Amino acid sequence: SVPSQKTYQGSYGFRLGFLHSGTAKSVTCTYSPALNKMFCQLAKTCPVQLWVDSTPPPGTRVRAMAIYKQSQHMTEVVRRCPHHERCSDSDGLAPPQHLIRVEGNLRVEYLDDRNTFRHSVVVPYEPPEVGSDCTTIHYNYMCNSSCMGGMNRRPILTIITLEDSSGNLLGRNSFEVRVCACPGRDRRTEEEN
Amino acid sequence: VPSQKTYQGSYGFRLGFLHSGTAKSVTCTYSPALNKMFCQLAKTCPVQLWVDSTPPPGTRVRAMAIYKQSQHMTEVVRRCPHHERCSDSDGLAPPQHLIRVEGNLRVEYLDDRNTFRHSVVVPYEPPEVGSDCTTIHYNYMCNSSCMGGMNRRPILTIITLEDSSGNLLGRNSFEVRVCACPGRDRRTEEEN
Amino acid sequence: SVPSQKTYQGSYGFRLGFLHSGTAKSVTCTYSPALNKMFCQLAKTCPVQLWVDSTPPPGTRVRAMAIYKQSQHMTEVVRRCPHHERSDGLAPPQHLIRVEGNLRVEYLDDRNTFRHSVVVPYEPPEVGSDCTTIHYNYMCNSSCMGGMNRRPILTIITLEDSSGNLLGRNSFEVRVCACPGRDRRTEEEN
Amino acid sequence: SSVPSQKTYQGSYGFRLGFLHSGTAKSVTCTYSPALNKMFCQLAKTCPVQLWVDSTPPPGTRVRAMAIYKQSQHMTEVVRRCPHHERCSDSDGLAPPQHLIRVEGNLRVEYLDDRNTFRHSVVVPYEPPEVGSDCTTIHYNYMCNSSCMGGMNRRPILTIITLEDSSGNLLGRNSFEVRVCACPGRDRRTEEENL
Ligand SMILES: C#Cc1cccc(/N=C2/NC(=O)/C(=C/C(=O)O)S2)c1
Ligand SMILES: [Zn+2]
Ligand SMILES: [Zn+2]
Ligand SMILES: [Zn+2]
Ligand SMILES: [Zn+2]
Repeated sequence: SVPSQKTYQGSYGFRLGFLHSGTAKSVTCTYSPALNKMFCQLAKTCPVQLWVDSTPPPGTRVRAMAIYKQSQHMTEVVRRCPHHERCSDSDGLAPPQHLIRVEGNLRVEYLDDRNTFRHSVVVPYEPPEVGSDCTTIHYNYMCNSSCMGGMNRRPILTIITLEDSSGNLLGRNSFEVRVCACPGRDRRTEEEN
Repeated sequence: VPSQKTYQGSYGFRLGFLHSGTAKSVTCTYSPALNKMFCQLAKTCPVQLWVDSTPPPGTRVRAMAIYKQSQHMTEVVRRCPHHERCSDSDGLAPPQHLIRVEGNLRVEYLDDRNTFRHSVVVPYEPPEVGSDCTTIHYNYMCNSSCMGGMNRRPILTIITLEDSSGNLLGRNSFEVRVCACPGRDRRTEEEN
Repeated sequence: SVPSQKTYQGSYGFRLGFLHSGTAKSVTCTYSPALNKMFCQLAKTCPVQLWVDSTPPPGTRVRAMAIYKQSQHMTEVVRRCPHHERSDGLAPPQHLIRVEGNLRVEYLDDRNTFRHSVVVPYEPPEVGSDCTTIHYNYMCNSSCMGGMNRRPILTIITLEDSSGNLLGRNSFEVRVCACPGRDRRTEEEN
Repeated sequence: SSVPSQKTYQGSYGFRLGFLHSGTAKSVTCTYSPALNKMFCQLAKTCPVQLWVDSTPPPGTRVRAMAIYKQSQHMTEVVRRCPHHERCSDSDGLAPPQHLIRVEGNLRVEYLDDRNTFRHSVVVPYEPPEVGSDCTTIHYNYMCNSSCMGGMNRRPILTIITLEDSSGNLLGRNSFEVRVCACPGRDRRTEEENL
């Protein structure tokens, strides 16, 4: 029973935003609005903005989970390849198997689901900082889309769910992700289609 | 399904609403064209009671929500799990109840023993010196959009006037949308 | 305290136009350019034309509001008499000015001034036509005891953006009477 | 200074801008004054800008548009939409709501909030002229009026069109003044009668 990817703004008007970073040679993470697709480098900072019409209560949580986009691969759990799992890159909080990490958050929590065996990373919701109208989470993707014995060129979605302290669903959104050496070049190439 | 049929009855019982318009700042606004209240979560929703003649002593006013659509009508309207557990409690209303009355310490809440439907009842008070109607302040404690609650399904509120024994004196109804921007949503919905 | 009646064509060159109806016995509404005054019958169609040099943006709105013309009555809210206050399903019973034939009409009791107004979306002229026509109804006679009671009123037509920011304003005096043709002719002979 | 350069540069490919000879008739939604080097256009309406080159730039060449204030005392201020227009819904799903300059009819359009200057710009791939045609046309939309309180607020702006290679190296730059107004025909005629 593949986890739901259906968009749901729900009670708090929950949407995702991304920086308008462009496709310049130097860019480590870039979002294509035309493709609803993030292009990012391995282990590099991937800002995802949370936008709400109304402030969820304290103890609201934000979960990230990867699934395969293709229907024939969707029941397979998205995990790191053997090679990246054994690279000495653990930050002491993230399980070595987990594709998606959060950086800069000491309250981050990781789940190996007892029944689905799917991986996810959860942080407390904090309201926007002074200056901002959105909340930024810094994701790291710890395997390349190309990795043999991992994703192996199969496209993935990230599903961002907003939940209350009791685990009740408040909101859900999703975006395609490609983890690659040259996000700028790969975004430009994929858009020319 | 409880009756929604309009009935002015013996005392000429009608509902009135503030003529608030659709300015960005408006927290609650009524569309006469749609017979539909647009209001924000937990915010004051004035409903006016108009009578041609003063109902008898011990007259009561009940509010009850039903789903508007025929395929959802037998389902009891309640809060979503999330809002049921949230600290938005006045100490009087059951946590499950969508419709509260604010500013009335004589308010009474019912879980109907047989229908399991929720309702909130207040004593009828005649208009204040100067005024021609009685205002009740309703709060809707879930958004129309709430996942695992109304979940975008439209609802009606039914306002019934009853005597002290619970005999029907009068009934009216209006559609409700609980939303972030009532002004914008009323304007948008009227454009159709 | 009192809403502004100062004419303002503003950015879009906003002016009012009226049908050149004359003063024949049969006429239900007639405008005097010499007096800038509409003479109309109770509840009858009052065409008001909106003329613009440039098309205002989508979500532009048109508000109508009545005030008393005389300085000693200007702070009093214009409303219907008790009798007429006692059919259309949309307009509050107290409101003097209604719009007919528009399902998108919106009515306001101002929270702070207690002044009444009616607002419709601006629609551009049809291709070929030069103006937009709104059909107003006045729901009380100028003569009504316990209402306007023979006091003259102005209608103020404001053009506003979707946020309620003023784009344009015009005004015209209104007399609601049994015989607009006769009353216009009589008032002009002065 | 901080301010991005507005200096004209035809550079290696002989890069210059052209505009339609549209005139000042009542109906005209965008009109260019050669005497003033100034585009007069209506909000959200199609603004053709022609790219002329002496020699075809390589594939992966890009064309960026950016607005700056013309006056030296306002030049370090970022040109953006007013609060009012930023919140208006008419959005194409691609352009940030804050961006004054959009490109229409181009699904390969890319928008930049510069991480360090905070300046906005819109980029499209350079395509050579079609069989028959002698120049490349881009369709710009300006999403705020020159008059807008809490935006440009009657301050004149320049649009800077830069030609860059795939690596972001500058190939060419040109500029033109822009007025976004209700009546471009009338406003061009009025502004030209001054001299
Ligand atoms: C033609 C045209 C066009 C396109 C986009 C924006 C615009 N100005 C606007 N001004 C407003 O206040 C409205 C707000 C809203 O988008 O509803 S849109 C005009
Ligand atoms: Zn790997
Ligand atoms: Zn809820
Ligand atoms: Zn009257
Ligand atoms: Zn603006």
